[PDB]
Amino acid sequence: GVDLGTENLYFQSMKIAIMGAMPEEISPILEKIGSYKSTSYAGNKYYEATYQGVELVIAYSKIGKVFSALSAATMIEHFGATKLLFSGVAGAISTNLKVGDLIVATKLSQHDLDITAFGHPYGYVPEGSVFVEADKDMIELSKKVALEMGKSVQEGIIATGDQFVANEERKNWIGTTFGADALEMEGGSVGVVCNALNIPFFILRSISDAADMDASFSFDEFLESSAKESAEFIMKMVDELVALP
Amino acid sequence: GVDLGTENLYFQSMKIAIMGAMPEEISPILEKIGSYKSTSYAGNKYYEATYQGVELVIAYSKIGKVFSALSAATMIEHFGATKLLFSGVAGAISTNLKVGDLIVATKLSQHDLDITAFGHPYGYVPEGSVFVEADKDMIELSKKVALEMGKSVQEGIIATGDQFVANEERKNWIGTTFGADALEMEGGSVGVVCNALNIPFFILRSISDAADMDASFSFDEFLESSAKESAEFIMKMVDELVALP
Ligand SMILES: Nc1ncnc2[nH]cnc12
Ligand SMILES: Nc1ncnc2[nH]cnc12
Repeated sequence: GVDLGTENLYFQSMKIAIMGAMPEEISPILEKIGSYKSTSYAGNKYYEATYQGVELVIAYSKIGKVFSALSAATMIEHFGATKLLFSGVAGAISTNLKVGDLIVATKLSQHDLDITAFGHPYGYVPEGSVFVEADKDMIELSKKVALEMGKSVQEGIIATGDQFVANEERKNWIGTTFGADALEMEGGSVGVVCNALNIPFFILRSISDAADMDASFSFDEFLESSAKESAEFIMKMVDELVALP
Repeated sequence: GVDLGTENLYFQSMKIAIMGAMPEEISPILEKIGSYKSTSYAGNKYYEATYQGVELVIAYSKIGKVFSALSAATMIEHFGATKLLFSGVAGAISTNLKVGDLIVATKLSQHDLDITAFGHPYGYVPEGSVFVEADKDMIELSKKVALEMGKSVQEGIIATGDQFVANEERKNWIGTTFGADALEMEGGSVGVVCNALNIPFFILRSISDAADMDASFSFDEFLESSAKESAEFIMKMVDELVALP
């Protein structure tokens, strides 16, 4: 076998899944890529593109843990993704996050997963883990990108559950129990699936609201702008991942 | 093309996924089949068998909606399942169900899925549905099997969530809100995935407890016996599905 050392500039095996939960979260991705095909599968549409020597598979999952698990599994198992990036919006728990701020997940839990009647901690089931770890290399890359962009990007724990949280008491329980800086409805599900399949993943969220009584209105106001903020950063990540030595 | 009308007795395309959540729920399945191979994939083991002209793929998912979604998707997408049967234990809501009684799902909801801050009903997200319908043909088959066995088998709505419910107030809310006869932690997730992939499915549960303050103890006492009850019925279903004209 002969490899000349430049093959990756022409075509490599890497296939990057880029996912959101809602159409507003991925359309800015599809606008940057511009040209792509689409496949109807698993009740959804999966868009594919040839991008600078790698291939992209892009989709929105629909909301929640089950749909996001299905899309993540589909992108890996059926569309052959080898890395996964998630872009979307989230509710802020930490007071240092405000509308529009980006947060990269260090690790994620499922805040509504509860078999505590058997004395296990919140978020745990046998053979599982309270937290699932996002990929360290991509987190480092995100630091490089943030500086290049001149942007302030926090790193923290994101908690995932199948509820839109619009209630400070719930919000505070989640923050306290898990040390979570932000909450959302897909990240931890996606992480568990990627982890199961040995696929490194990266979860990015732009804050849309503060998970309180005003959460739904803020979410409506800032969905499009926050979604665009996340998506712009994610495309910079893709360009970086294509550039690896 | 020539088909003589008996090919299905020798080898057909049908591949039956048989799934539980826990090892205790599938081991009685693997004992009946006796001989099988195993594949390590998606952080789990998937067992495969050649059974009377069809092939079986069998696995336990681990507990909850994310893991069960991942296993269902894996069985279909990677192992090529074309029908799916789920066997396990559940908590009774209806007072007519007692420990050991079997319940076949007519349809299933996710009782903890909540974006009601946007005025949608409980259990609903856009592009989804409050209930996902189990396969009518298999439900009819289950009636045929129940009579042949001389067994009383109820049909009803099963509600799924990522909580072991050991609390009458929660139990009653779930019963009232969804009209649910029983609750558990995987069925509705599995259904959504099968539905997305156009795979007919069948969910069977044997009651292990009544989802009250005594739920965990009852569950421990009756896990093995209830799991065996479900598994015996499921193998009868398989023999029926192999027998289709
Ligand atoms: N408040 C909230 N709860 C759950 N998911 C969200 N995504 C954005 N805001 C959210
Ligand atoms: N009480 C309960 N809650 C959730 N899942 C169950 N499976 C069996 N019993 C259960």
